[PDB]
Order: sequence, then structure tokens, then C-alpha cells
Amino acid sequence: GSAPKYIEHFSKFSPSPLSMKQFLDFSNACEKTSFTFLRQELPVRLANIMKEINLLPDRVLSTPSVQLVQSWYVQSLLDIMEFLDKDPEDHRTLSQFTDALVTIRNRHNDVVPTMAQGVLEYKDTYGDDPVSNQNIQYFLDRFYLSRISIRMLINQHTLIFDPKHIGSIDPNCNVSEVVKDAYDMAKLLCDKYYMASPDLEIQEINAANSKQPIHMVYVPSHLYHMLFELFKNAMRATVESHESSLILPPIKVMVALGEEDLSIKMSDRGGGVPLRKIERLFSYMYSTLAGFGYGLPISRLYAKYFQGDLQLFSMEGFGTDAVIYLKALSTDSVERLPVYNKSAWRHYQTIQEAGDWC
Amino acid sequence: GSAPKYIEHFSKFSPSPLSMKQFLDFSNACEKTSFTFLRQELPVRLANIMKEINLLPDRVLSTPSVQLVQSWYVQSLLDIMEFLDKDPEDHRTLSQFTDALVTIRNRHNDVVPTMAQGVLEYKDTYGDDPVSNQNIQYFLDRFYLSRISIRMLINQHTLIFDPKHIGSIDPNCNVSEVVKDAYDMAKLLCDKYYMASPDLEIQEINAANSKQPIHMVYVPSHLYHMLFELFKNAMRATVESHESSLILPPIKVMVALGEEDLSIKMSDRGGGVPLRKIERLFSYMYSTLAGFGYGLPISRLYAKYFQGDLQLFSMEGFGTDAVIYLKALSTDSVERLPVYNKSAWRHYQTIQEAGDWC
Ligand SMILES: Nc1ncnc2c1ncn2[C@@H]1O[C@H](COP(=O)(O)OP(=O)(O)OP(=O)(O)O)[C@@H](O)[C@H]1O
Ligand SMILES: Nc1ncnc2c1ncn2[C@@H]1O[C@H](COP(=O)(O)OP(=O)(O)OP(=O)(O)O)[C@@H](O)[C@H]1O
Ligand SMILES: C[C@@H]1CN(C(=O)[C@@](C)(O)C(F)(F)F)[C@@H](C)CN1C(=O)c1ccc(C#N)cc1
Ligand SMILES: C[C@@H]1CN(C(=O)[C@@](C)(O)C(F)(F)F)[C@@H](C)CN1C(=O)c1ccc(C#N)cc1
Ligand SMILES: [Mg+2]
Ligand SMILES: [Mg+2]
Repeated sequence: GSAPKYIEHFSKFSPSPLSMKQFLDFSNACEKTSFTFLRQELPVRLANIMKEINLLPDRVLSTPSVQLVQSWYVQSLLDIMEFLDKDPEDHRTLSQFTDALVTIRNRHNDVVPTMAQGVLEYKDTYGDDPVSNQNIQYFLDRFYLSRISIRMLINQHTLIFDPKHIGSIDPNCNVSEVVKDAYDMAKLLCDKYYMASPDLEIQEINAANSKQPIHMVYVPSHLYHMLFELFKNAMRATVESHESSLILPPIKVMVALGEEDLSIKMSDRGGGVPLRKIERLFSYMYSTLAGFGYGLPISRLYAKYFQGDLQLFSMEGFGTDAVIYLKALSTDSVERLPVYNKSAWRHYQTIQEAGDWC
Repeated sequence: GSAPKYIEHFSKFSPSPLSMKQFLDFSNACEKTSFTFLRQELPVRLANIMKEINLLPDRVLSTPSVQLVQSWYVQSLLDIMEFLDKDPEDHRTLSQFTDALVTIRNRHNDVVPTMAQGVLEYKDTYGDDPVSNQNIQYFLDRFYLSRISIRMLINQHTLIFDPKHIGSIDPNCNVSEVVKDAYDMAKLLCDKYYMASPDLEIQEINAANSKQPIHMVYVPSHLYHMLFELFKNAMRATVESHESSLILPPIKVMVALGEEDLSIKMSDRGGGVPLRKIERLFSYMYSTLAGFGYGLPISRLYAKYFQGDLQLFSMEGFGTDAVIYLKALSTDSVERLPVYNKSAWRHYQTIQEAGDWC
């Protein structure tokens, strides 16, 4: 009966953003070192997102939606405290942590669909107006970013403490190869459903080293996710906008490496989208191969997670360019985390009613 | 000694956004009709932007900058009132209005450089921090949009009341031709300064009518301005990023006509720009062939003026895409005007100090 106390406590600390080099410059760089770090950090991150949740209108709070998820977090917080007074050295005290993490990770595995159900409930219970959309957008973006950051920590621990890969991090990720894979997987799905699929063209632009293949330090599963989701969209649009013609244009991808950005552009000729609807494509509310996801909004969070971004620009009547912006240097790849402050509080005080433009 | 009274009065009305068809569906569709309309509308628009100005920190207000501009507006407001009690019918009462407009237009001809000087004063007098930049950005965007809308009305009147063109509006503007012209003009300047210039390639994509040339109802001088400024940028970047190589890639432009958007993409290989600096490119504060302008921020306002937009996306180490989004239908081309309300008031109450992200 002390969850509200714990939350209040760790909710005072701010989460510690880690850089990808800190992840790399790390089997047995001591997990005691990780154990003692995660015992404090996970509780701080869990509490911060839980603190935010609790200050949500009760009309959002009371839904089985938010309450169920909010209950998983309460149990995960309690789940990880058991170790606050423990002591490493005991090769058994830290093997119960690893199991404790795998159990917590799986306990939250179905959050996205669960939260999506609360969005739907809200849409039909109170309506879908710009303000409620902005508030939901603001909240889900932070909530999901927070979740991604917690899952990164956990996966880093479980994978490292079960050469080349350091957990989920590839210090020599060959971007083009990940592109190829996300593409092949997308093609397979596209072929089964439409029995026709667009081809792939890839071009690299290594600014400083003209011919060297483009490599980077990154979390490949994350990159794959983004590319795979973008490929599904481009394929759908290309195929559906050409079912009456035969010509089926290719999806072109360009990978450019600059002094600080590593950019990936995916170009299609799927008819494009009206500038006015482009804005709504990243909306959880308005957006509730295709159908499950929260493909774009969540792919974007993955890009932002390490100071990157994911932007879309279309040319109605022609095609769309989807661009993934990542940091080229591991020094600049630092976690982007949302924090609870007096600052984050007033973003929920939106009292909109008659704007500044006519 | 009654300017503060007038301002307070017309500041109660909201400006009336006009659509491009209303401009088109109009020598002598009666200027009496225009005279009586402009007598009320100009004062409403002048007063609204003047009302906004007056609520600016006194530390901005007191600068010779804002005070000089603020004095021109005071005189223009008074300049146009003289006609409030007049009576048309008198072919002389409305010819003094036309002269009164030409005189007011020229009285404000050097606002941009004047305001730019206040920005500079501010930069050195108080510093260039994110908040002051946001406030200045918010204010100058609205101030300049307002000015563009007033100048549109005035030019429509003076030109119509000195076939094919209805004032500054071309009901059959051949986009590609304007592109060609802005390009030729840019090339000439580029050749003189760098004695080398990139070529031009144009491609059209008329969705509904595959081969028909792309035409639209628009204000060509506005389109020219945007294209010309974008061409200068692309030329500079292309030339300067290839002074050590010989190959000099072309600037490619694509014009796409969709059901509601008319999009113009200008692609270059001028090395591109880091995603992080792209954001600052449209900033008046941080941004104070090249040097005078306020090229991007103001070209953008022209795009937004009729519900369009102007976006930039780069690929550091390769090139940049600048896109102009315009409404394809004259029905959707309605003035975008900034208005004074309790809503516009609280955008200046930015008390930022420690954000919501760590
Ligand atoms: N390249 C594209 N061309 C045209 N429309 C696109 C493109 N990418 C996305 N869209 C539009 O934006 C919406 C999709 O965003 P998103 O990827 O988030 O969801 P989805 O594809 O519908 O389902 P899923 O969750 O699987 O992704 C699409 O439903 C489609 O209408
Ligand atoms: N296509 C481009 N490629 C690379 N950098 C660009 C491009 N377009 C703009 N920029 C950058 O953004 C800045 C320019 O914005 P803007 O056009 O507003 O001003 P300017 O060219 O410097 O002077 P001017 O007022 O004449 O336009 C440039 O100074 C340049 O650094
Ligand atoms: C041990 C911590 C956390 N860590 C890890 O890789 C993991 C496997 O433990 C995990 F991903 F799960 F987090 C590195 C970023 C190094 N590291 C630090 O550099 C660190 C940062 C801040 C502090 C403090 N105070 C202590 C250590
Ligand atoms: C006469 C007004 C203004 N007008 C003009 O073209 C000009 C030349 O007068 C100018 F550009 F300077 F504005 C058209 C948009 C038609 N028009 C209207 O359609 C209108 C709109 C609202 C009202 C009102 N009340 C009256 C008329
Ligand atoms: Mg999708
Ligand atoms: Mg310029």
C-alpha cells in the first residue's frame, strides 16, 4: 500500500540520458555495475512516467485502458524495488534481477494495443477535437518515448548478461543492408496481399569518403522497424495508385552521410498526399499491410529517441518522400527523454477556444 | 491627437479574409464598391497590427525602429480616414483615394530593412536567446503577413483603377514559365558573381490531365519572388560546394498538380544542411546573392498568405529540396490573416525557464 509513496520519491529524480558511446564503452563489464545503476534508474523512469499519468484528467484515468497499464507499471516498480537493499557479490542476487527484468518487459508487451483502445474509447466517449487530439498526442508521444527508453535499458542488460554486438547495439551497422532487409520483408508481405510489388533502388552518398560503404553505431532493430514501416506505406501507395496502369515505379532509397547527419530518404510514386492530410498522418487519434501499427508516429519516436527525426513531404499527384534523420556520430547519439517538471505540467492546461487566426 | 482612439475602434473589428475568386469575380466593377470596402477594411487591418505592436515590451517599443514604423502606420491610418464621411459619385473623391493609397504604399516601402535594424539592436542590446527569438519570430511573422495582405488590397485597387490580368492576379498563370523567369534572373546574378552557374531542368506532373500544361489562378509576382529567392540559395550552395570539382549539377524543379495542391519542388546538390541548422534558416533573429532578404522567412509568408506553405528538407552531404505548396483551386486560395484576440495576447506571455525535456 505504498506505491504512491515510491512514485513520489523517485519522481523527484530526473532520468539520466545515456549516450550510445556510454553503451558501447561497456560479457561482464560487471553487471553489478549495471545492477546498481538500473536499481535506481528504472525506478526513476517508471515513476516519472507514472507521475505524469496520475495527473491526467480522471475521465482518461478511469478507463480500464489507462488503469490496466497503470497497474502494470505499479507492479513493475514494486517488482524492481525488492533489490534496493540487496547486495551484489551474490551471483544469485543479480540473476534474479535479470529474470525480474525479462518478466517486467513481457508484462508490458501489449501496451500499444491497450492504449490504442483507450484512444478509441475517448474518440467515441468525448469526441475528436483539435485540443483533445493535441493533449493525447502530447501524452502518448511522451509515454511511448519513455517506454522505448526503459525497454532499451532492459534489453541492454538482459542481452549482455544472457565480439561484434553490444546488446542491441551494432557498432558497425551497415545501413544499406538493413534497408535491403526491411525491404525484402515488406516485399514478401506486399506480394502475398497484392501479388505485385515495386522494386528497390539504393544509392549511397558518403560525403567525406566517396566510396566507402556507410556504417554507423546504432540499434539496428530500431532502424529496421522504421524502414520496414516506411516500406509498407510506400508499397501500398505505389501499388494502389497504379492498379489501372501497369508501369509500377520503384521505391528509391538514398543514404547520405554528412559530418553530423546520417540521412535516409525513401522516395515513392504512390500518388502522394495533400499537404493538409500529411499533418494528420502522425496523429494517434486521427490514425485510429496497414491497420495495427501507429506506424508513423511510433517510427518517429524511435528516430527522435537518439536525437534523430522522421519527416514526410509529399507532392500530391506524384509521390512521397519519407526521411529518417539520424546522428552520424556516437557522441551525438544521446537518449532523448521526457521529464516531469512544472514545465511539462502546463502543457495539459490547454484551454483553447477561439484562436489567434481568422 | 486621436490615433489611440481610432486604433481602439477599428481594433474591435476583425479583418475580412478574401478569396482569390472574390478577387477574380471582380475596369470599373465599380471602384465605388471598392472604395467603400477599403475605407473600412484598411483601417481594420492597420489598427489590428498597430494594436498588436502597442502591446510589445516597452524595451522593443522604445527603439527608433519600431517607433518609426509605428509612426508610418499612424499616419497611414489618419491618411485613409479623411474619406470616412466622403461620398463616392464624386469622380474626384475616389481619385484622391487612389492617390492616397499610392502614397501610403510608398510610405512603408522600406519596412523590412527598418525592422531588421530593430532585430539587430535587440540582438546586441538584450541577447539572442530561444525565448526572445520565439517572440520576435511570432511577432515578425504576423507583422509581415499583415503587411503583405494590406499591400495586396492596395495593389489590387491601384492597378485595376490605374483582359488577361485582374490587378496582380493572373487567372491563367503558367507556373513553369514563372519558374523559367525566376531561374533566368537568378542565373544572371549567379554568373556575374561566380562566373559559373548550374543549369535548369523542369518536369511537370499534371495528375488529372497528363499532358496539359499546368496553369493556376495566382499572384505571379508572389510566385516569382519565392522561386527567385529559392533559386539564389540553390545556386549559391551548388556553386560553392563544387568550386574544387568541375562537375556542377543542375537544379531540378518539379511542378505537380494534384486535386487540391499545386506543388513545386526545387532540388539541388549544394551539399545540403545539417537538420539542426535547418530550423534556424527561417529565423529572423538568427538570420540577421545573399545578405539582404529575410529570403526564406518572407518567401514562406507569401506561400502561407493564400493557405500554402514553403518547406525545406536537406540531406547533409548531398543536397536540399525546397518545396512550395500552393492551393490548386481558387476556391481554397483564401487570405490567411493574423488577428488580435485574447488568444494572440497569451503568445507573448512566454515565461520559459527550464523546459519539459532533459
Ligand atoms: N508513402 C505514402 N504515400 C501515400 N500515403 C501514405 C504514405 N505513407 C503513409 N501514408 C498514409 O498515411 C497513413 C499511414 O500512417 P501509418 O503508417 O502510421 O499507418 P497505416 O499504414 O495505415 O497502418 P500501420 O499501422 O500498419 O502503419 C496511411 O493509412 C496512408 O493513408
Ligand atoms: N539550398 C540551400 N542549400 C544550402 N544552404 C541553404 C540553402 N537555402 C538556404 N540555405 C542556407 O540558409 C540561409 C539562407 O536563408 P535566406 O535565403 O533566408 O538568406 P540568404 O540567402 O543568406 O540572404 P538572402 O536574404 O538574400 O536570402 C543561407 O545563408 C544558407 O546558409
Ligand atoms: C552502468 C550504466 C548503464 N549502462 C548500460 O549499458 C546498462 C547495460 O547497464 C543499461 F543499458 F541497462 F543501462 C551504460 C550506459 C553505462 N552506465 C553509465 O555510464 C552510468 C551513467 C550514470 C551513472 C550515475 N550516477 C552511472 C553509470
Ligand atoms: C469590394 C471587395 C474587395 N475586393 C477587391 O478586389 C478590391 C480591389 O477592392 C481590394 F482588393 F482592394 F480589396 C474584392 C475581393 C471584392 N470585395 C468583396 O467581395 C467584399 C467582401 C466583404 C464585404 C463586406 N462587408 C464587401 C465586399
Ligand atoms: Mg503503415
Ligand atoms: Mg537567400
